[PDB]
Amino acid sequence: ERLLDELTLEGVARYMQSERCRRVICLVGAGISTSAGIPDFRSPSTGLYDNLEKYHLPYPEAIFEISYFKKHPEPFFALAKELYPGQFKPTICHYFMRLLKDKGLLLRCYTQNIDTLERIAGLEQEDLVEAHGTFYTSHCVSASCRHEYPLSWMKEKIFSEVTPKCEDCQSLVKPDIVFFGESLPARFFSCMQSDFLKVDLLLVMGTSLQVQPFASLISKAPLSTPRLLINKEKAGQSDPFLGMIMGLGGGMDFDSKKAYRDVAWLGECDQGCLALAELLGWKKELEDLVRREHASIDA
Amino acid sequence: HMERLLDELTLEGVARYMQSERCRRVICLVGAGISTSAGIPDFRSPSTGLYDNLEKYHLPYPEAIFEISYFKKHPEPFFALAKELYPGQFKPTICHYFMRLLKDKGLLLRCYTQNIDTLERIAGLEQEDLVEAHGTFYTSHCVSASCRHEYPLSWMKEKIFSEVTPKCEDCQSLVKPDIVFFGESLPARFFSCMQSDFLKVDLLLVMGTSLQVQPFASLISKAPLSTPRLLINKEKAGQSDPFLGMIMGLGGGMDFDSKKAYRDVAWLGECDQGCLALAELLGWKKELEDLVRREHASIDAQ
Ligand SMILES: Nc1ncnc2c1ncn2[C@@H]1O[C@H](COP(=O)(O)OP(=O)(O)OC[C@H]2O[C@H](O)[C@H](O)[C@@H]2O)[C@@H](O)[C@H]1O
Ligand SMILES: Nc1ncnc2c1ncn2[C@@H]1O[C@H](COP(=O)(O)OP(=O)(O)OC[C@H]2O[C@H](O)[C@H](O)[C@@H]2O)[C@@H](O)[C@H]1O
Ligand SMILES: NC(=O)[C@H]1CCCc2c1[nH]c1ccc(Cl)cc21
Ligand SMILES: NC(=O)[C@H]1CCCc2c1[nH]c1ccc(Cl)cc21
Ligand SMILES: NC(=O)[C@H]1CCCc2c1[nH]c1ccc(Cl)cc21
Ligand SMILES: NC(=O)[C@H]1CCCc2c1[nH]c1ccc(Cl)cc21
Ligand SMILES: [Zn+2]
Ligand SMILES: [Zn+2]
Repeated sequence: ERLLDELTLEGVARYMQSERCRRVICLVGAGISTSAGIPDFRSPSTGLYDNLEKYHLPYPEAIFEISYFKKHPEPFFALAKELYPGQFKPTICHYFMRLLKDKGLLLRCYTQNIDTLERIAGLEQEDLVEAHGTFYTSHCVSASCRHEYPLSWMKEKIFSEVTPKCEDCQSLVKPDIVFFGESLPARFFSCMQSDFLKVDLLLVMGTSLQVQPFASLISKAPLSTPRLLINKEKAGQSDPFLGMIMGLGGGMDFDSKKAYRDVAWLGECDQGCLALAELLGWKKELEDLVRREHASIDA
Repeated sequence: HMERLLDELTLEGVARYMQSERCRRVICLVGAGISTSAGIPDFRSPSTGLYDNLEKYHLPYPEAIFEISYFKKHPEPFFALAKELYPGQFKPTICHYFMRLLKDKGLLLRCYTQNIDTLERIAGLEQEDLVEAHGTFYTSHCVSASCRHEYPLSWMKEKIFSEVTPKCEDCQSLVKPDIVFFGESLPARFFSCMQSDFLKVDLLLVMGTSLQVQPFASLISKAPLSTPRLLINKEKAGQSDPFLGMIMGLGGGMDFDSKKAYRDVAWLGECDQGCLALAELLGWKKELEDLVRREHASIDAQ
């Protein structure tokens, strides 16, 4: 069933202004924060996974892999000390999602990021699913213990160059950011079970959709729900190939003759959000919000 | 409405379903575990699997040897393994001949195989019965997309057993057999058969696979929600809690053991013995045994 009058940004904008479009879910990744100075993972040359050579890893992902971590925790904590102190401000894209909230359209933002820029831009707890966790809290990795530690305790250890250990059981303690091999937060599953039943539009921004189960989210919406991708490159579309991340047919179809609801706007997330905001008549409103908020942070 | 087709979640329940009028079309989903009893190692069995046995090639990770990007940078390890695996002949197993019985009883809609050993064909399945999902070593191709010149089996055998890394005659790019590496497209037949077959499948028989690679792993989720799915395998496969980096799409797995289980059965053991057990329940045990004896004797005839 086809709800967009045309498969373009303009078509998505007209749909957003129709009575049909009440509930919008944003699905976001590291691409929405590169313009703020935080590298992504998988972009050639600049991405984090192309810049870990000094840690002497078997493959880049090992630095956030739970089995490797337990055996060799030192690289992760060395990287954490290098990355933690960074100070960053939300992007136009983050403020666009804030505007969706204030306009009453945002059902939920599911984020793969741990930078907290969604919260800094003014989205609240109930608007967010921090799918790949948070550094705000930390836990002992032992399943029979799971002692919780606050951010202050973790910083005390990290910047003291002591490998954080649990005071009860001496097991490693790590921030609640989700590693390969680890469970996702309970909130991911409880929100996912209900949010996708009546969603009217998916807005996918700044992600390569290369990790499960987050990549499955696009297939959870009803088949009639349009999906707009704002990203530098097409993501989620391919023929069947061995080792593909998406389930069979769970991807996007922007370009086949059977394409009916997916739109790819290729370019920078910030510029896509500006372009869409203009089509919605919100451009002036977004720009002021950005300027005031960036000014407020500088103070 | 959820149609509960199995009267109990057991091999016995599955056999009763198979004998009913409701079970007309079976799809078999198979992997390397159906050929280990013939002498061919699997991939992911601890210690014995191929991926725990590649140390001498000093690969970055085991899957690199069957990965197209790595291959293009370092093709020698693949061909050095291909020398170690191209020789030797194998006979089909009881499990292969069980699939042959399904064919000859008009029950086999399709066998989707991740194997390149061709044992399904040697067991008497014909081309139309089969989706060789991960390719064939019978044909080869230049890796350059603009070229893609095809080369026959003899050409590839000539090059590999000359210990020369095969290059394309039209463009000098690497040539490899049409077995599917990580990063490579599956044959178009895979998708075309899947879209049709999975609309009309009455039972999935999943044997000898860990379901750890996509898109093959997705096939279980393409069956109608009521279609029972029987796993015959050493270990449970396709049933796990979600985690970051999981292979299956969310909700796309087997459910043998939860409070909501209604159609998935795991029979844990060797595929040959599981097929014998099932055949005995169906009244086919002697027929199967006779078939295996006959066909093996015939192969030994030359
Ligand atoms: N300014 C920009 N505008 C538009 N697109 C951009 C921009 N910057 C980057 N991109 C695109 O943005 C995308 C960034 O893709 P990836 O780097 O894979 O990050 P993820 O968040 O999806 O990684 C997911 C998980 O993987 C990790 O293991 C962690 O667990 C992560 O949480 C690319 O398509 C870029 O082209
Ligand atoms: N005799 C046996 N009986 C029953 N189960 C067995 C037996 N032998 C092994 N097993 C089980 O059989 C399963 C073997 O699983 P895997 O070794 O992953 O092989 P695949 O075919 O799924 O590999 C898929 C692709 O991955 C590669 O990259 C290639 O591309 C492959 O085509 C395990 O669960 C064993 O416990
Ligand atoms: N610095 C920040 O505002 C954020 C920015 C995103 C990356 C990041 C932050 N905090 C971290 C703590 C530990 C580890 Cl391993 C990574 C990070
Ligand atoms: N901008 C971000 O927050 C991205 C990029 C900074 C490192 C990071 C991000 N997402 C993550 C999810 C899990 C883990 Cl372990 C680390 C990260
Ligand atoms: N030997 C056989 O009948 C088959 C048996 C399965 C493994 C195998 C065969 N042929 C091959 C050609 C190349 C590579 Cl890399 C592997 C194989
Ligand atoms: N029994 C088999 O055919 C298995 C085990 C032998 C090597 C092998 C099998 N399946 C494959 C699929 C792709 C590639 Cl590149 C290699 C193989
Ligand atoms: Zn503890
Ligand atoms: Zn060529």
